[PDB]
Amino acid sequence: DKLPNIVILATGGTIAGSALGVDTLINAVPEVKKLANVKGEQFSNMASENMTGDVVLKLSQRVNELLARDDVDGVVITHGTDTVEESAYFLHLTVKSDKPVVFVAAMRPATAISADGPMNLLEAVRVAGDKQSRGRGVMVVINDRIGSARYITKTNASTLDTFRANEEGYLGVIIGNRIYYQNRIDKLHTTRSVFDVRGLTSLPKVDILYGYQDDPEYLYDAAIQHGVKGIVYAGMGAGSVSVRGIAGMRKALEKGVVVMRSTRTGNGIVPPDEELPGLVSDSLNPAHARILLMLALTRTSDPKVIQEYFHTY
Amino acid sequence: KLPNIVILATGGTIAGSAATGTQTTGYKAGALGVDTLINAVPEVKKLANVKGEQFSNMASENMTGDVVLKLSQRVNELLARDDVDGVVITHGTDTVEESAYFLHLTVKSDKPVVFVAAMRPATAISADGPMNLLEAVRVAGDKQSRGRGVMVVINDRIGSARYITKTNASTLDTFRANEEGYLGVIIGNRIYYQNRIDKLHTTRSVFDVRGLTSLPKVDILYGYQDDPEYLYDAAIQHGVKGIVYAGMGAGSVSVRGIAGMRKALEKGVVVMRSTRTGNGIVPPDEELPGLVSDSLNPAHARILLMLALTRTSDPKVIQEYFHTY
Amino acid sequence: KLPNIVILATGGTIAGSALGVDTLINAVPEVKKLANVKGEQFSNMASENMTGDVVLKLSQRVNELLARDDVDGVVITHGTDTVEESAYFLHLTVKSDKPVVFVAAMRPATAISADGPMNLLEAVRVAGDKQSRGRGVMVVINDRIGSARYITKTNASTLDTFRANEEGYLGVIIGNRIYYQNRIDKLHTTRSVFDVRGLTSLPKVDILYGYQDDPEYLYDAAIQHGVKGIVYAGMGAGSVSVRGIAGMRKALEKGVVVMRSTRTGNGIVPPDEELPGLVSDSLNPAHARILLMLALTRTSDPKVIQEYFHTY
Amino acid sequence: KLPNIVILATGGTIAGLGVDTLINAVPEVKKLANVKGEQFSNMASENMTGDVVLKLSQRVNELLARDDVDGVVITHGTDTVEESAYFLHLTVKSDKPVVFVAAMRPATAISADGPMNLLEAVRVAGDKQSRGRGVMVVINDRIGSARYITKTNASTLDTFRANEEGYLGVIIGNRIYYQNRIDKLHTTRSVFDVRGLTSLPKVDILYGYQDDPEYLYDAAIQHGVKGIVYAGMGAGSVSVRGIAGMRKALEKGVVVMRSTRTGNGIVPPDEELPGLVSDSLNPAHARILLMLALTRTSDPKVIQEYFHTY
Repeated sequence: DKLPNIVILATGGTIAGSALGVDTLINAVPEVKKLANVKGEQFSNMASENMTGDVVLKLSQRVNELLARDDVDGVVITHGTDTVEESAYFLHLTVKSDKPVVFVAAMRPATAISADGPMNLLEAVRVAGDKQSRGRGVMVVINDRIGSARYITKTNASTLDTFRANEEGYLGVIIGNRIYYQNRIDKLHTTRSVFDVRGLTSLPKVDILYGYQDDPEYLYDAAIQHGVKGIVYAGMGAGSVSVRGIAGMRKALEKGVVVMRSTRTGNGIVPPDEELPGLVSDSLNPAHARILLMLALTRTSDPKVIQEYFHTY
Repeated sequence: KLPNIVILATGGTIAGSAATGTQTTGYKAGALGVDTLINAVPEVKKLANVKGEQFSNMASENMTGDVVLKLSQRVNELLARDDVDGVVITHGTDTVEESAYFLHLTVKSDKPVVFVAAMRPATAISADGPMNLLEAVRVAGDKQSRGRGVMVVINDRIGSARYITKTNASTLDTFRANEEGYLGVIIGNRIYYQNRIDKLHTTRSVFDVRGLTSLPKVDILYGYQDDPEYLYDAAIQHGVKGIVYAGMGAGSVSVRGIAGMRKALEKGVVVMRSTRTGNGIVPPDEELPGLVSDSLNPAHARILLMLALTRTSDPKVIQEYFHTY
Repeated sequence: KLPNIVILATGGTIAGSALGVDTLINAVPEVKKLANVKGEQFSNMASENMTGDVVLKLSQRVNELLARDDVDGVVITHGTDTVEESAYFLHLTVKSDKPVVFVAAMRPATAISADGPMNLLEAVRVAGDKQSRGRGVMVVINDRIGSARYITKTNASTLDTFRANEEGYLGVIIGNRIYYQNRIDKLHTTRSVFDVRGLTSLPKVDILYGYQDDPEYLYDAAIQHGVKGIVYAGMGAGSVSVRGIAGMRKALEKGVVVMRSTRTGNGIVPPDEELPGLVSDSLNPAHARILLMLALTRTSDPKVIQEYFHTY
Repeated sequence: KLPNIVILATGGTIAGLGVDTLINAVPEVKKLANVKGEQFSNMASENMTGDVVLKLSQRVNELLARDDVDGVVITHGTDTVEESAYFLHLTVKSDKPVVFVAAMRPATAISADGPMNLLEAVRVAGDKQSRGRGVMVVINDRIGSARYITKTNASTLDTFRANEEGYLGVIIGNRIYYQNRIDKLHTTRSVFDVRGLTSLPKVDILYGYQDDPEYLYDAAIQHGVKGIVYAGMGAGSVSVRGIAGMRKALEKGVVVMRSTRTGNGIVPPDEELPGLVSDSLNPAHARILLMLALTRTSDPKVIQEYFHTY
């Protein structure tokens, strides 16, 4: 081991060029050879909008397996952009290793002009292989930037630069074939996390309900009746709740559903409010809130413990 | 001369101190709220001849389409009058973008309509509301403000109602339009106009609602991993005319979402694919069901879809409204 | 009929490899479906070495091209470092409503995931579109359409460097389609008064930085070398130290125009009658300088120049 | 009981001796801390100087050694707080909270920010999770690291930002939410001690633009500058005129530091270009470090390593 050993797990199609697909990827971008000893694995093949808790769970298990081996220094997972933040945050909380776990994606198809995936892959591999990258949590790498799974989110439908943490910034950047680490997230993750799900084959059902003018109560009932253990509320402003939403939350709590108030806004803190039902999501966005609420619910259903989870994770 | 500005209030005051030390409150017994407001910021009197009017009294999270409808119609009456040069509207920050965009589409006047709000309680140390109102009144009263569409004014910034959004739950600077910027900024008691929106609005808008008392039900459904079909069902069952998909990425749809959407379409519901991301273009994609939302975020998409649905059920017409408004 | 678009190259190509402009056109052959393009190698330098004299000629050429009825628009390949300067110059001096689209690339043409190919394609689409007319000069990169008056390189090294934080993008290009969002509320192009077609050189204008312990000797240097104007990349909102105030006042005595701008990157420098010189409005140093050069060709009267800075 | 926080003032009040006016104007601070006002100086940040910042550093170190000071809040003008704050970032030998604070609106102005800015700043200094995080600038509900934070906008409340690096934390609902820890050396881990020094090396900043003059480099040389920070075009790019000027300076043993006028991001190494590169330090920050750098060494390599690690 002189060049590091990197396993590129593919969860979908290639993001570079045009076998399994993970072989097309590595063929298309031969320069990763010079960065690391790479071995492909086509873990799954789906588009990220179809990625599912059950599979992310299998991916968390696979990645833990890989990072236990001594002949693997880090893992690069190719993933679609749409839910990479959800997958990433899941493995952020559940991977019991300091070894680097780098999600990578592309905002343009590999056949498109000026495709971003090739250089995205190169940056991702370089981040996984470099030994300064240990203990930073799960990372998302794209467009010269390194996001923390817990903070990074896809902020823009269709642009290369979509991945941003406006308030938290990037862990680091890759410019001129070199890595600049700027931040260490000040949250628990990976080896310091309490969430181990190597036992499980299934996760609690958690659904996200939006906040808006005239938001209907009936979507709360529906969700209760299909037996969710958690509702995340992508709420108006700072998790503000209409009379209708309060009513729906009253009825969820009575059935022992955990209600987690987040924000549709895009950024920032949802502060405690005891005049308002349910928990609050700190600075976790809806998609991240659900991921943590699910994992919370596999270990407890005590409001106070889960709340503290949201403040520390 | 000073212009004539009505200040419609929709909730509690955004300006006014309480009592600590030896000072006494600006919250008098039985005081209306918009009077509390105007008495708390007598510097507005220098900018305009203002007249308070308590239109409603709720937190913006409880603002309802049906109330917004009356607000639009109330504003139209005012702006038709000669004795009214512009209108400022105090509103909670949470859904001001929703209310603002409604009137952006439905006010048949070039006269400035400025929403104003506050992220800090009036009684807070360093409350933003005072200066927010001053700016808001200045923008409504200036002649250069005519024909710009409905504006949202807060933290020294003038946001178009079509683009502006609350991007942070808690901060003073929450209202941004990352890709579209601000129409203008207020700095040193001077207005600096930077942009005119290149979309239809107000007096060039077809969404007349002057004789309406009701609006089509539109609901919004989130896109996420393991997103349930049954939520589409639930919306359909409750008779929604439209569904706005707060979509994954560029309105990407899971197998479950596609199932739910093609069900909604069969029963005559218009599906509108937007994004949860917070920004950017959801492009056309004839591989996927429903229409797409251009750069309209879910909250805005709902408003335009509601108003389009008052005029048509024709997807091709609705889509074009979403590219032009 | 496709639109006819002349492509002026000011430097090396930004797409493909082997005139650089032919290498460019060939390397992205999809542009031929969008417009009929002729290439033309105006110059060949890195944007860093782009000079006022050369930019004047670029403006004059673009006016020649757009005077012709057989040209619907122009695309100008330019380096990222000073495109905002070149572009703002033409923004003010091109007497046409026809599209003028600066384009650039943050990665070399031969890099992995080079942005240049797609930037160019978008640039031509914008240049070729009829909704694009009368919007002023544009900078098109990373799916964005930036107004030359607002857009700036906000980052040393990133693809997404060109932003206008406060005033946003004129529009965006997503899925082979232009989405127009804003028209700049400022005078430009055919409503500009700046017509430099009779000129062969431009007044000398320098930019001095504001910072703790900033020296007056830099003002002296500027004055002694005959600058007609000085732009001040001021601390905050054009704030001036005692040393700055001395050097400005000395400059003003000598009849140099002083324009107080900001090093912050964004925002309004407002009027302050207690401080010397003029204020840049929301013009960043680099834009401020362009407009001061041109203003100096017509007037040396501070009142008139102040109005320019508020309306251009 | 409460922690003991000294408020040093470098100018007039930002709420309501300025520093007594300030504390009387914000009596809610005394429920957060035990506050001793102290009027260090009285100037607009525009006039703050290296020799004064050097004294402010020394003074702050004095206070932080005392057992009856848990941390220090420093009122300062917005225009150059980033320079002052980053100087102390590097030269304060203590883990105790050093929080700069400021206001974009004057104290008399409607909806002034100084009161809540100060309150927040005191809360950040009084909190015990605030230790060991570097010098901090607190304003508009945000805690920014001196090394990254900058005044991005001439005239706005929200001007203080670090687009790429983000905020160390935020204060929302009277509670501090720490987000990141800066992954750079600072305070107690810094090598820069200036408690001995009386004055500082001369470092000036020249802008990069079209038609930039060589003669300003000449002038800088002839007025005896020890370093020149280049606020360069794009990524430290240099015109032919800038190169010649930079070469002359390097001949004379002046350390040339290539930064960016762009306002954010990395200037990368480039052995074909003269001088050092500023990493992600903007011109204002780069000058500060180059100053302190030149008090220990004038070896390019060592200084370059400073720039990558501080």
